[PDB]
Amino acid sequence: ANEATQELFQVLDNTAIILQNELEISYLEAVYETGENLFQKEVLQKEEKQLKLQASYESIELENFSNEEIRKGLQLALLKGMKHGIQVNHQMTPDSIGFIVAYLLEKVIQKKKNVSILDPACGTANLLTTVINQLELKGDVDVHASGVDVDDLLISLALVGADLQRQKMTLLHQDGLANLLVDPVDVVISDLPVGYYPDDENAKTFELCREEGHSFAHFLFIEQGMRYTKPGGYLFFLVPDAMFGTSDFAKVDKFIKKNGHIEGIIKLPETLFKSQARKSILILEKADVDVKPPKEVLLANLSSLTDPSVTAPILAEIENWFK
Ligand SMILES: C[S@@+](CC[C@H](N)C(=O)[O-])C[C@H]1O[C@@H](n2cnc3c(N)ncnc32)[C@H](O)[C@@H]1O
Ligand SMILES: [Cl-]
Repeated sequence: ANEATQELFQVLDNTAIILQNELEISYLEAVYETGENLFQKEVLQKEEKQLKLQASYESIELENFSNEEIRKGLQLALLKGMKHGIQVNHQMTPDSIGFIVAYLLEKVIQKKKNVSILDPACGTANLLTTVINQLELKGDVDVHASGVDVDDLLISLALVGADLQRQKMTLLHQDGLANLLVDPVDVVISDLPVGYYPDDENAKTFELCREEGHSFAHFLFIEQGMRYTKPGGYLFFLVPDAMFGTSDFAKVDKFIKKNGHIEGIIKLPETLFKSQARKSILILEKADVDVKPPKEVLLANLSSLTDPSVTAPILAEIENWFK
């Protein structure tokens, strides 16, 4: 599409701008509200224009749009809704990055016909649904995906996006660092929250707990993720590249080595971020009886997404890395 995704976004935008004004809610909260209307084929908040909304919703038939066209349409609305006032930790992962994650999963899953995935801090699930739609694109791989988020609005947006994209996935509204009723997955992916974890009692259940004060949410997510990965499975975390140079990272490094290994660290282009400090993709493998670390960790500086002088030698290496 784009043709189709713009059509959908125009319906979402116009109707959310109405609901934003009538209900006096944020554009982002209006995107959720308009999306349930569209999905369920009702104007859900009638006792609170109604003709105008209905006409806009009936102007499209969603069955005629692909999952990716529906996702890309929501992505435009989410992006609009997160332009100001949203903290970095609540920012959705754009597919400029998600496609890169989907590509990397493609290398590790190889000729598996079933892949299970967990994002334990999933937000809007844009990353997760970008990954799902890419892997299933060929018609051979069945993805079984689970996402967890603690936030009401973001998990609601994950849930309606799943509904609108016609996904069969599991989305949990809870603390992703508490116990998860999720079976161990082939792959963990997450764009990690960075800062303090406020639940100091739950933190105690983790080896990466800090003795004094709040623990780091970003460290505990690495440990939780490894906890819910199958032996020999992989983990892909988006993290600030500055994490690696802190003295505290030595502790996470030591932890990882007791449980697996680092496969690679791929720095992402600056222009993918607002002015967000530059993130990197941390690639981990969980230990097993027939898994060894690479001879050398892949360290790649993907300073451009578009210039092949930069991308070609990096992608050529990644093409063979996991074989
Ligand atoms: C950068 S956002 C993730 C963006 C997401 N990948 C997307 O596509 O929309 C990080 C997420 O971590 C979540 N989070 C923070 N603490 C959490 C916790 N204890 N359990 C589950 N989610 C948590 C936030 O609500 C936030 O959505
Ligand atoms: Cl479909």
